[PDB]
Amino acid sequence: HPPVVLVPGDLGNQLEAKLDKPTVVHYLCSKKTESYFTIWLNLELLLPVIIDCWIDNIRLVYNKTSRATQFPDGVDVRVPGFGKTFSLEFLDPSKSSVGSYFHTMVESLVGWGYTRGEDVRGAPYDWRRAPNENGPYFLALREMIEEMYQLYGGPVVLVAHSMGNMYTLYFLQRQPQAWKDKYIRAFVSLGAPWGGVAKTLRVLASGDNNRIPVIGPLKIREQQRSAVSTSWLLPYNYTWSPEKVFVQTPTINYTLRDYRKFFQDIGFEDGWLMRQDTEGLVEATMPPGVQLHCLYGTGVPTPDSFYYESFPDRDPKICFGDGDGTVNLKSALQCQAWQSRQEHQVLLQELPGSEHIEMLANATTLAYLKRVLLGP
Ligand SMILES: *[P@@](=O)(CCCCCCCCCCC=C)OC(C)C
Ligand SMILES: *[C@@H]1O[C@H](CO)[C@@H](O)[C@H](O)[C@H]1NC(C)=O
Ligand SMILES: *[C@@H]1O[C@H](CO)[C@@H](O)[C@H](O)[C@H]1NC(C)=O
Ligand SMILES: *[C@@H]1O[C@H](CO)[C@@H](O)[C@H](O)[C@H]1NC(C)=O
Ligand SMILES: *[C@@H]1O[C@H](CO)[C@@H](O)[C@H](O)[C@H]1NC(C)=O
Repeated sequence: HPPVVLVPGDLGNQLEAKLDKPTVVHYLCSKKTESYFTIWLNLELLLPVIIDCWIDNIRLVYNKTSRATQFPDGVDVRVPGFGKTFSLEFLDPSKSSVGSYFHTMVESLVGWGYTRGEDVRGAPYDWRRAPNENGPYFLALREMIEEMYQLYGGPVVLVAHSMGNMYTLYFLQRQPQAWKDKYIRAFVSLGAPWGGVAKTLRVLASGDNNRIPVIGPLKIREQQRSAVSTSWLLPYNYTWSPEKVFVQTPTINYTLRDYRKFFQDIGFEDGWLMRQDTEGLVEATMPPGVQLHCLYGTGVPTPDSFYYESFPDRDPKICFGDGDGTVNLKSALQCQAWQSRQEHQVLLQELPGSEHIEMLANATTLAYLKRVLLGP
């Protein structure tokens, strides 16, 4: 069986922080830690009041001079478990089911004879950033793929979920064809937001507390806007009509050609700078140049557009289209476009009734991956 590298999505691996902060926003926030603690995922940090401590640690500071993000004064954030699976199997190191992400899939892989940290390895990254600020990650990923090729005697299967598919495409677009033909067996693409997702507009405008209803959407908006990855996943014109309205208000519409106005009108000009930094990273048309299995959920209501009676500090009414509840179905068109642009096979696989996250623990998804890895 071929070696496997797992690439997670946004929020898709643990992050750890170490503190030596000059000040804090509440007295009950820790100023200083002697070692790293888990900043994602730890539910006790997301309770009312305490979450102000968390936001102040996990937010990125955008520097207009350097056109780059930095951690707040006296904060370090690191990615544990690179080359291992623990940090993307469980987002919560207490291993509560709430943080269960790749765990079911890795249990299946190990059942099929894989070994954690050996011929199955994770490629976790700082998912708050876009690829322009994860250079070292891609060098480490190249080196790990080469090492696994050398140890286990064969090219590797990349398995990516959600935004991990965009990270993986960015990586493959920048490796020579000869390198990919040697080192990459296949790319199994799970719930890939090719061309971005509509849901980013609402996150940036009014915030999204859907998975944390005790906290105010305007409070979590501060953190969600600070993540470059959010602006990176705004809809692109290679998937969506430039005339498609994502946000309607009483006085103005916003299509994907209106992002500069959008960022001005929501009071977040840094987001426009982030979109300029990141919009060109993934080449619109250029396929990965490897055997590609495009698995996408359908039949789950998926936010498509937003109507705001009051903008931007109130929840909108939501208009839904087809998809997996997160990734719009239109994202799958991109796979179809690649059939005619690369010699390697592009196989499309609809997962009807498969929700974005549940598809990672779903018997039909795992049965598909098993056929790819162990053969007929
Ligand atoms: P995927 O990687 C793609 C879905 C993109 C939706 C972006 C919204 C941002 C959420 C909070 C922002 C804070 C960092 O999806 C994962 C698996 C959920
Ligand atoms: C912003 O970036 C530049 C270059 O790294 C530097 O002059 C400055 O220290 C940074 N600003 C802040 C507030 O950290
Ligand atoms: C498509 O989007 C890119 C930037 O993301 C833009 O530069 C380009 O002009 C657009 N092309 C159109 C609308 O024809
Ligand atoms: C936005 O366009 C919609 C249809 O796309 C239209 O009904 C509405 O009048 C427009 N809004 C504004 C403020 O022009
Ligand atoms: C698992 O995915 C399949 C394939 O689309 C789907 O039919 C089924 O509803 C899913 N199971 C669950 C529990 O969601």
